[PDB]
This record gives sequence, structure tokens and C-alpha cells, in this order.
Amino acid sequence: LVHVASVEKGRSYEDFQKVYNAIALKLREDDEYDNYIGYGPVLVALAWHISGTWDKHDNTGGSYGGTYRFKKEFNDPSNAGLQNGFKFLEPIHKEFPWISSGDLFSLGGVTAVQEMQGPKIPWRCGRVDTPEDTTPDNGRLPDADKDAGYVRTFFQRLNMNDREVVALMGAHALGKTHLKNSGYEGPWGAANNVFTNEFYLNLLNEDWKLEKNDANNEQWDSKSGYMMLPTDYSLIQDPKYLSIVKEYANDQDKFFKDFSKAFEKLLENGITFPKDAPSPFIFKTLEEQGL
Ligand code: HEM
Repeated sequence: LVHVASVEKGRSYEDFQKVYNAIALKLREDDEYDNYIGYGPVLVALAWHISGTWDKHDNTGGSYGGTYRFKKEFNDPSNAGLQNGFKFLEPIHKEFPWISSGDLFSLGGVTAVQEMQGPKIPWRCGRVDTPEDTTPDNGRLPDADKDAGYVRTFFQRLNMNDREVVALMGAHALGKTHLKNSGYEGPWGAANNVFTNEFYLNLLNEDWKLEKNDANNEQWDSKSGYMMLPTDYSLIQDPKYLSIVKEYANDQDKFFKDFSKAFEKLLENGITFPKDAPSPFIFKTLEEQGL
């Protein structure tokens, strides 16, 4: 099963920069969301879940089809609350009806990271909307109450190795958990609408206490008011994961480069790019454009 990237007819770099700018201007404008965190975090969370359904064994799921628009996938328990990022992006799709849904969902993620001061993420167009019966079943996204063995095995379904898994998890510097969504409650650190290596620093530097939350699930809580999921805590339990955690705590530039490659890879899994496809785009930030 092959999905071949097909560029939206007659569109080029500057067309997608416009779509970037509209997302970015709206990000600026809707700052009150989730007690003033803004929609940045939920946008990267949406891009990760629409990509996270991929199965490298048969190329089912993945970002290409844009299948999150169908009710079986948006009703996935693993996706509770993500309807807020979808709603955010509705005005944008309306303004640019020519872009595909998978292109827009993935670009929203890229846009969020860059505007939150993270690294440039190269992004490629050409995902094409596929029909409702291509929507993958629920249950492909990962559980939080597991250990490093689980985590390692999970991400291998996405063709990700140890380094990629630890870089990717650094996105938990952003936003927070919400009891009503997931059964976990609280943020991972203090600067949660700015992309930094804080997740790794907090993981190593705080005084974590294992507790049961108000939904009766176990999570790691610090005196600072931070939390870690068991899967997060895994990363300092496995000695291979811990070595890389130390690395990124110690070197944010290294973390930014590895996150950048890994996030692009996640959003492009399952997509075959023609030799003559355009080169990956690197979008300018609003700030870089004077907007
Ligand atoms: C073993 C894998 C992971 C687990 C179990 C996991 C689990 C969680 C949970 C339970 C939430 C809270 C949901 C809520 O209550 O709203 C969450 C949110 C979030 N996750 Fe992950 N996740 C994982 C990996 C990732 C990765 C790969 C990304 C992205 C590169 C990511 C991005 C984030 C973001 C930014 C948030 C905040 C969303 C917002 O604030 O609403 N996650 N995740």
C-alpha cells in the first residue's frame, strides 16, 4: 500500500507560507485558551496523534489520508480534547480550501513549534484526503501507564529508535495533562508555551513522588507542582533512555536538531515522495517576516 505525495495543483512555497502565517496570527490572537497557555501545545498534540496511527507493517493509518476528519477517529478516546485544535484550524481551512486535511493538520504542528520558539521543522506538502473507510480503528495510540519496554516496542511500530523516542517525548515540555481528557492532571514544567529542553531538566532535577491522582491513576508529582506520566518516568528508568535524557538536558541545541528530524519523520511516515517532488519547505516565522 503506497501513498504517493501529490502537490496541491499549482501551489508552491509561498502558498504554504500564507497558510503558515494564518495559523501563526491566530495562535497570537487566541492566547487565553487553556488558562492562557494558548493553542500551541494542542496543535502539536493533534499533529502527533494524526500521524501516530501509522503502522509500518502495512502502511495503514498515518497523516496522509487526513482521516482524523471522520467521526470514528475524532471520537477515539485517545484523542479526547483534540477537537479544540480541529476547531481552531477550521477557520484556516475555510480561508485556504485548496490545502488537504493531512497537510493542514501536520502544518499546524510545525507552525506551533516554530512560533513557540522551537527549531525550524522542514515540512513537505502533498498528503491527499482518503475516504472514510480508510480511517484506522481506535487503539493505535500509546498508553501512559506503562514502562520503557512498552514504550520501546510501541515506537518501533513507527520505525522510531531510542534517540528518536527520547527526542520526541521532549514535546511534553508543552501544555499539560487534563483529568477530564486522559485521567492525568498537571503540567510537566513552568514554561509550557515555549519550546525548550525543560522536560529533561525537570525529569532529572526534581524530587518526584509517586502518587494516585483524583482519577485513581498513578503519576509522578514534584513539590514544584509538576508531574510525569509513568511512560515519561520510564525514560530515566531504562539506562539507555537515561543516557540520552542527560544529553538533551545538557544540550538544548542537540535536542532541537534531533527533535526537528524526528518530528518531520513522524509526520512523513507512510508517505512516498517522488524524486522530483519539491525540496522540503522551511517556513519563516512571523517575527522573521515583520508580521
Ligand atoms: C508514549 C507516548 C506518549 C504518551 C503515553 C503520551 C501521553 C500524553 C497524555 C496522557 C497527554 C495528556 C492529554 C490531556 O489530558 O489532554 C499528553 C499530552 C501532550 N502530548 Fe503526549 N504522549 C506521548 C507522546 C507524545 C509525543 C510523541 C508528542 C509529540 C511530539 C506528544 C505531545 C504532547 C503534547 C504537546 C501534549 C499537551 C497537549 C495539550 O496541552 O493539550 N506526546 N500526552
